[PDB]
Amino acid sequence: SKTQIRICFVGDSFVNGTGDPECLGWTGRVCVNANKKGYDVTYYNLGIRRDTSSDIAKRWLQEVSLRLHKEYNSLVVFSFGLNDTTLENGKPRVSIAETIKNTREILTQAKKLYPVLMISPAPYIEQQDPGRRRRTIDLSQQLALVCQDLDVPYLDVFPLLEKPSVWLHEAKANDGVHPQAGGYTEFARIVENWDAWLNWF
Amino acid sequence: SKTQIRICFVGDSFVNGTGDPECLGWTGRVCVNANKKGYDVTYYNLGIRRDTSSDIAKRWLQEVSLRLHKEYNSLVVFSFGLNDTTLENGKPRVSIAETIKNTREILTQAKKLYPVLMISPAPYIEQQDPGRRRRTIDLSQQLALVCQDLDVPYLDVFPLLEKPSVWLHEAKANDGVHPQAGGYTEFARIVENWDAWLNWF
Repeated sequence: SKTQIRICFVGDSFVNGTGDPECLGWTGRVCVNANKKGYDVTYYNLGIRRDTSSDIAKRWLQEVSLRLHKEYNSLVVFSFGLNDTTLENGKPRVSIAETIKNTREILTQAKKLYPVLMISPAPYIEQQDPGRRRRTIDLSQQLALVCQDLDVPYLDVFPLLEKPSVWLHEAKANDGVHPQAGGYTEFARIVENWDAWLNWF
Repeated sequence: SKTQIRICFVGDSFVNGTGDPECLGWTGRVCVNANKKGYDVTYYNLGIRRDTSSDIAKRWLQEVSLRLHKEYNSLVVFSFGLNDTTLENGKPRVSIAETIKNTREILTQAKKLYPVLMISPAPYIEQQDPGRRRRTIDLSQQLALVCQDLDVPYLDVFPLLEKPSVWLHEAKANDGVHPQAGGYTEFARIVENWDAWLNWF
């Protein structure tokens, strides 16, 4: 009889798995993997398309609180930042200073209640914004630092999903942004080889 | 280039797909099907283990409102009632009169904002409560009546998931309650042949 684990994945469209025709994304595939290691996983996907760190800051505690409880093994995984970096009227939807402040507030709170992990944003080539890559690398480095200071494991998937990874090829043959089964499978395989993920399961 | 549809599935552990080792449940499988009909489906699973109609009444609008919007094609699907019927200290967690009042309040509100469908509870054999089947049939008939009066399509899956359906066999070889891939596949196939589902897609 298997050990029950409940996991909430909180984030944006990459956490939701938008673009995957198999409707799993990376979050679904890593839960399937955990099930093959003899766990009985309750999978709660709390990704919402277009969410920034400010949107997640506002909703995450009320949604996660209804799903996870101290009487069962629980884990919360956060992944966001791509939408913070988006320029609207030439200005980022959330400034890097605000993103960092949100991330600290979210993680400080989560750390007190639940086991927590965080994953970096993934590659996205936006033709009208070539500066997006650099701003995303800058953000991810800052997120890594916040996580370091709070002893929350942080997985940088960004470099492993650039070429020759199939991620961007799939995204561009779909809607420009979201990859399909191949890309989400590569993302999952990275997560599965992460020491913090392994050393928790 | 495919038509985008966003769907929220709101309910309990059967909506979450608890027990499915493929991490899709029935909700995932019907979204996969809709994708093969040429839609691009954004799948939001808002099932929570143990939820009653009273729990859903309290949370659904705030969660769904963040996910669905009048500017995209949207659908909300509700399925609940199994946990209402559960006896605790010899009394149902929610009385049938309260369940009906909750269902009316939920659907009256949803009907104003979104396309809405509702699905009945599924079979569950509980050894210390043989009266559960009859109370669940009584409830489902009342839910059907509420839906009739509000012009919300209601799918009774209950009889088609009793024997010789594999649903209960799988549940009993798992944790007593939740079936596995075979059972959730049978549930999905019922939903896929439902006129309201077909005539909406």
